[PDB]
Amino acid sequence: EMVDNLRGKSGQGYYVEMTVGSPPQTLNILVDTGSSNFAVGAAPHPFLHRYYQRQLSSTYRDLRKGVYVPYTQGKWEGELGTDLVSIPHGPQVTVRANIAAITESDKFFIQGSNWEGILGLAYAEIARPDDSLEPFFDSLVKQTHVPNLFSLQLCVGGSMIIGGIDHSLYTGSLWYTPIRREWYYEVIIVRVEINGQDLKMDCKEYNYDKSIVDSGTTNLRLPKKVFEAAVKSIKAASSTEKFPDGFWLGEQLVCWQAGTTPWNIFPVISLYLMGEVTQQSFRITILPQQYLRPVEDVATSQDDCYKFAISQSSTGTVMGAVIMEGFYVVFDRARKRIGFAVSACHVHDEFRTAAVEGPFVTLDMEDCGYN
Ligand SMILES: CCNc1cc(C(=O)N[C@@H](Cc2ccccc2)[C@H](O)CN[C@@H](C)C(=O)NC2CCCCC2)cc(N(c2ccccc2)S(C)(=O)=O)c1
Repeated sequence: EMVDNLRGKSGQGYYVEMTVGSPPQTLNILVDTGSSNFAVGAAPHPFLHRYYQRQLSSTYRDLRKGVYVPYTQGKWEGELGTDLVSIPHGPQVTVRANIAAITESDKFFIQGSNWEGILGLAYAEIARPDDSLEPFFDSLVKQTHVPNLFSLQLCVGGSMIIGGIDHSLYTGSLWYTPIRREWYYEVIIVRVEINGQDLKMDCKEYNYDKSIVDSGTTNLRLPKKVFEAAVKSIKAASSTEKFPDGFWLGEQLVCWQAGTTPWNIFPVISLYLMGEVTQQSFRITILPQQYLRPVEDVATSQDDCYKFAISQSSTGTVMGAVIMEGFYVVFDRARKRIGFAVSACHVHDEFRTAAVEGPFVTLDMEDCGYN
């Protein structure tokens, strides 16, 4: 009943059906591990099919406080309150939770995305206005018996499993990396390889100034230095074809005659994550089918066209949806760790498969955390 409860794509977000208020108002809500506010469109907007009508909910309580939330893409402002919330295809519970009723926004809502709100699944430390606004999942755990864990299989569609791990959603072993600090889902990258060749940087550079696991961001985003080095290595591996600079910056598409995308000219990318034991790690391996994001457009449909879904960041590494796709990712809040396994909807062709493998050991005793 919880399997296949997500819909959406990397480019516009994955969303789960929820209800808010009494009687229940159905809304589609984007699942975002990169923020901590639960918010819903609560006034008309050109891109909203529907919105939260507070006047129709007898259980709504106004908190008499405004809130402003800026993301890397988009921003909104609204009014804080609480109300009853359910998840039809999740655990069969009703919880009273904080809700931001979005009354104005800028470049937040996306035309044709099919979602009307956002579920920030990260910790109170990054909630707005401040950490006294209890996030939804904290409320869910406090008010119900639900174990303090959820998992995401992003495949479009996929699954969010609340309170547990569904073995039918992965194969092989789950490998865990520590949550370094409970704010974002902050992790530590210890090594990066492109087609098995080490980028050969001080590992702190990979985590400058943090590294996060963020289902709400489309791309793998990398600190400038790491991004520049990664692109150089990917260009070199793929040098049998030459692409415009705009492609490498994510500003223009690359297109091939339908069915002829040359996957084998593009390298695999391995991100090594800190293990749960000193100087041990494991790797997750990303295929080009993950980091070249298809852009569906009937107009270009004589071809398959893609955007390069690795991009630069000035706020640290963001392991976005294109990285999470094809892995089963367990947000094990109870044990302050994040587990990765190969997903039942993994990417592969006949030559290569995405992987989660270990253990690996390092001689260098440097702490890779930036601080
Ligand atoms: C899914 C829509 N595509 C997209 C979204 C975001 C993004 O900012 N996602 C936020 C949620 C969201 C979802 C849908 C529409 C708009 C926004 C995430 O919460 C961001 N998480 C972190 C990084 C964050 O900013 N947390 C905030 C939370 C509030 C408190 C303060 C911290 C970034 C980029 N990408 C992008 C686009 C433009 C510029 C930079 C990145 S991309 C193209 O690189 O994937 C692309």
